Amino acid sequence: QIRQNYSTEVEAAVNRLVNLYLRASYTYLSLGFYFDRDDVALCGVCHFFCELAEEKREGAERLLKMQNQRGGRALFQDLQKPSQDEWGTTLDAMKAAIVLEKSLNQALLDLHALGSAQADPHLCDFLESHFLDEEVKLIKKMGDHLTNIQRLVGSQAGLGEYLFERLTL
Amino acid sequence: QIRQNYSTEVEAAVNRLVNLYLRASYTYLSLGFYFDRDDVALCGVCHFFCELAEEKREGAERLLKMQNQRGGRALFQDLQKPSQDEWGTTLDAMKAAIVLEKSLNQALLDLHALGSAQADPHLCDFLESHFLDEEVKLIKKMGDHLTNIQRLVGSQAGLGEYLFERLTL
Amino acid sequence: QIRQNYSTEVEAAVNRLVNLYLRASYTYLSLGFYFDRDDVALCGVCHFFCELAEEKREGAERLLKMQNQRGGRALFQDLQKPSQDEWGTTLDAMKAAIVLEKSLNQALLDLHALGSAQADPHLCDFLESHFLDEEVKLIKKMGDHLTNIQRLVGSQAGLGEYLFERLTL
Amino acid sequence: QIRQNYSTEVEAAVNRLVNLYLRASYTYLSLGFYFDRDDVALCGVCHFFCELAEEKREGAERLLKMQNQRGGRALFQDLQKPSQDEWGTTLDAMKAAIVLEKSLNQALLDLHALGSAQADPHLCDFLESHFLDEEVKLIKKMGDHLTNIQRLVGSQAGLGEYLFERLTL
Amino acid sequence: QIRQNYSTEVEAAVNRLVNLYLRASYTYLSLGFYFDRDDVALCGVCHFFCELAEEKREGAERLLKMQNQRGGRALFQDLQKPSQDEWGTTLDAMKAAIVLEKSLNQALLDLHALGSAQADPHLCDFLESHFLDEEVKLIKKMGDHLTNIQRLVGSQAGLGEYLFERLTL
Ligand SMILES: [Au+]
Ligand SMILES: [Au+]
Ligand SMILES: [Au+]
Ligand SMILES: [Au+]
Ligand SMILES: [Au+]
Ligand SMILES: [Au+]
Ligand SMILES: [Au+]
Ligand SMILES: [Au+]
Ligand SMILES: [Au+]
Ligand SMILES: [Au+]
Ligand SMILES: [Au+]
Ligand SMILES: [Au+]
Ligand SMILES: [Au+]
Ligand SMILES: [Au+]
Ligand SMILES: [Au+]
Ligand SMILES: [Au+]
Ligand SMILES: [Au+]
Ligand SMILES: [Au+]
Ligand SMILES: [Au+]
Ligand SMILES: [Au+]
Ligand SMILES: [Au+]
Ligand SMILES: [Au+]
Ligand SMILES: [Au+]
Ligand SMILES: [Au+]
Ligand SMILES: [Au+]
Ligand SMILES: [Au+]
Repeated sequence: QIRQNYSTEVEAAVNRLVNLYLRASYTYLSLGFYFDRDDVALCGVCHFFCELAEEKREGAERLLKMQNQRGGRALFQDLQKPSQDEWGTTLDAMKAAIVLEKSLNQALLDLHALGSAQADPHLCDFLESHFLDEEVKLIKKMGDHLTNIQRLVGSQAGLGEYLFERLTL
Repeated sequence: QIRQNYSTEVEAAVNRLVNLYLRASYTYLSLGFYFDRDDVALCGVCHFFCELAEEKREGAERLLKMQNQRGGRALFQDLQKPSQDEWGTTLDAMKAAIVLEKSLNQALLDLHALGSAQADPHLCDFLESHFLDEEVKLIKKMGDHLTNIQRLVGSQAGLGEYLFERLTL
Repeated sequence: QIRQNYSTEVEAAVNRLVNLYLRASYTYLSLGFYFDRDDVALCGVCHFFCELAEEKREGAERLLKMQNQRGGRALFQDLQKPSQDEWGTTLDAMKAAIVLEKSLNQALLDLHALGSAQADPHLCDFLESHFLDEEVKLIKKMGDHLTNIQRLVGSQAGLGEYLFERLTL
Repeated sequence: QIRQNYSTEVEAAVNRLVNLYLRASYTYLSLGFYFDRDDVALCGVCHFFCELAEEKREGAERLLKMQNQRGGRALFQDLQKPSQDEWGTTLDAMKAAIVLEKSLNQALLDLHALGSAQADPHLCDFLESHFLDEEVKLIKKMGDHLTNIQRLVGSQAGLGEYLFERLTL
Repeated sequence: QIRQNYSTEVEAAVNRLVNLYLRASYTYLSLGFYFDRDDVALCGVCHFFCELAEEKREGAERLLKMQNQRGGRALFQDLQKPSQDEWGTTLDAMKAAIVLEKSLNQALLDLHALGSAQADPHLCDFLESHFLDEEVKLIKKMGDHLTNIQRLVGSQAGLGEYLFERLTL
C-alpha cells in the first residue's frame, strides 16, 4: 500500500474531475467537426477546438496518473454527449467554450478547497503546478477572442467571421 | 494479346470518361484565363483553376495509360468548347466548377457500377485508388470555398471577392 | 482599358492559333498513346510525342497569356479530334508530325504578316521571341529523324524501327 | 481464435493460389537457367526470368502471411515440375511466360469472385492492393516485349534475338 | 566615325524619347513622395511608384547608351515638372500612371514605325528587346491593379484603399 494522506473524498472528486475533462474533450471534438462542415468551413476555428480537445484529454490523463500515484482507484462513468449538435456562429461557439472553461475552473477551485480542508498539500501543488494557471491563461485568451469576434460583427457578420478566422486563428 | 476480363462496354466507357476529363481540363483552362483578364484580375482564382486544368489532364492520361495496360484501344472525340465564354463572379465560377465536378464524379460512379456488373475488379480498384477519393476531397474543398465566398458577399460584394482571393486562394 | 495598337483581326487570329496549338497537342496525345499500345510498344516514340503534346500545350498557354496582356479576349472553340485513330509505322507518324508542324509554322508566318500589315511590333516580337525559331528547330529535328528512319527501312523494316527507337529516341 | 468472416472455401483457394505462385516461381527458375546455358547464353533473358522467380516467390509468401493473419491454415502440395525442360527461343519463352501469367491472373480473378460471393472484403482488398494491378502491369510489359521480339525476327532471327537481349533487357 | 544607317530623324526621336522617360521618372518620384506624406501614408503605394521612377530612369539610360553606340549625339532638354502637385486617391494616381504609360508606349510605337520606314533594324530590335514587352507587361499589371482598386471602393473607400495597399502592394 502506498496510499498516505489521501482522503476518499479527494479520490472521488478526482474521478469526477476526470469525467469533466473527458466531457470537455468530447465537446471540443464536436465543436471542431462542426466547423469542418462544408456549410460552415472555418478551418482556423476547427483547429482551435481540435487543439482544445487534445489539451482536455491530456488534462484527464494527468489526473488519472496522479490518482494512481497516490494510490487512488480510477473509476470511469459515462461520458455525456455534448450539449449541442450544431454550435451556431464562431461567437456562439466561443461563448459556449468560455462557459465550459469557467465550469472546469470552478471544479478545480472546489477540488483545491477540498484539498486544503483535508490538509493534502500534494494535491494542492498538483493543481497549482498543472491546472490553475493553464486554465486562467486559456480563459484570458478566449476572452480576448470573444472581444475581437464581437468587435467584428457590426453590420457585416459574414465578413467579420471570415476575417477573424483568417487573421487571428 | 494481353486483354483479359476487359469488356467492350468498359473500354467504351473508359474512352468516354477520358473525353469528359479532357473537357473538364479545357473548361478550367478557360476559367483560369478569364480570371487573368485585366478587367477581372483575380490572380489566386486564376491559379486555382489552372491547377485544376492540369489535374484533369493528368486524370485523363492515367485513364489512357490504364486503357492500354488492359489492352483496350484509346479513341478520341472532339472536345466540346466550354459552356461559357465569360464566367461571371468568383461565386458563379465556383458553382460552375462544382456542377462540373459532380458530373465527373457521377460518371466515375457509373463506370464503377459497370465494372462491378462486368465483374472487373482491376477497374474498380483503379477507380478507387486514383479517382473516387480525389474527387470527393476536391468537391469538399469547393464546397468549403463556396461557403466562404457566400459568407463574404453580404452588402459589399467587391470587397468580399477581393478578400477571398487574397486570404484563401 | 489597357488595349492599345491591338487590332480585332490580330485578336481573332491569336484565338485561332490557340485552337491550332491545342489541336496539335491533342494529336500528339493520340500519337503517344498509339505507340504505348501493347501491339505497337515503341517506348521512345511514345516519349517523343508525349513531350510534343506538352510543348504544344505550353505554346497555347503563352498565346493566351499574351492575348490577355494586350487586352484581347480569349475565345475557345471545339477541339477537333486528331486526323487518325491509328498512326501506322514510326515513319508514317513522323511524316504526319512534320505535316502538322509545317501547318503550325505557316499559321505563325501568316499571323506575323498580319502583325506587320497592322503595324503591331509587339506581336511580331512575341512570335519571333517564342515561336518562329522553336518551330524551325523542331522541324529540322523531325527532318533529321525522318532521314534516319528512312535510311533504316531498307529490307528489314521491323529491325530498323526497333533500332531507331532504341538508339536515337 | 482470431478467425472471422473467413470461409473454408477462401482458405482452400488461398492454399491453391500459393501452390500456383510457387509453381510459377519454379518455372521461372527453369527459364532463367535455360538462358544461362553456354549454348543459349542470353544474359538479359536470364535476369528477366530469375527476377520473375523471385517476384512469384514473394507473391506466395504474401498469400501465406495473409492466410495466417486471417486464421487460415497453410497446406502445402507437391510442386509440379515446369512444363518444359528446354524453352526454345526468347520468343517461345516469352509466349510461355505470358500464358503462365494469364493463368495466374485468371486464378486471382476467380479468387476475387469467390471473395465477393462470400462477402469477404478484406480478401478482395488484399488482392486489389498487392496482386491485380501488379499482374496487369507485368502482362502489359510482356506483351510489349513480345511485340518487339516479333518485330525483330523478320529474315535474321539470330541477329534480332541478340539485339533484343542487349538493347531492351 | 562609327555612324551607319542611323538617320538624323531617328537620332532626334531617340533624344525626345529620353526626355519622355526622364519626365516619367520625375512624375513617379513625385507620386512616391505624395504617398509618403503623413496625411496620405500608403507605404506600399510609395514603393510601387518609387520602383517605377527607377525603371523609367534606367529606360532613359539604355536609350542614351544606344544613342552613343550608334554614333548619335545625346541632347538634353528641360524636364517638365509633373502634371500635378497632389495626386488624390490611389485610384486617381493609378489612372494617371496608366495614362502616362500609354503615352510612353505610343511614343515607342511611333519610334518603331520611324525605324521601320528608315529601314533601321538595329533600332527596331533594340525597342523590341528592351522596351515594347516591358511596357505591355507593366500596363497589364496597372490594369489589374486598377480593377482591384475599383472593386474595393464600393461603399467604404478608406477601408478599400487600406486593404489594397496592405494585401496587394
Ligand atoms: Au477540427
Ligand atoms: Au481543423
Ligand atoms: Au494547500
Ligand atoms: Au499549497
Ligand atoms: Au493552498
Ligand atoms: Au490561370
Ligand atoms: Au494564374
Ligand atoms: Au468491385
Ligand atoms: Au472492388
Ligand atoms: Au466495388
Ligand atoms: Au506517350
Ligand atoms: Au511514353
Ligand atoms: Au515587325
Ligand atoms: Au519586328
Ligand atoms: Au517583322
Ligand atoms: Au537467371
Ligand atoms: Au541471369
Ligand atoms: Au467491391
Ligand atoms: Au469486394
Ligand atoms: Au472490394
Ligand atoms: Au470487389
Ligand atoms: Au516612394
Ligand atoms: Au516608399
Ligand atoms: Au523592323
Ligand atoms: Au524588326
Ligand atoms: Au519591325
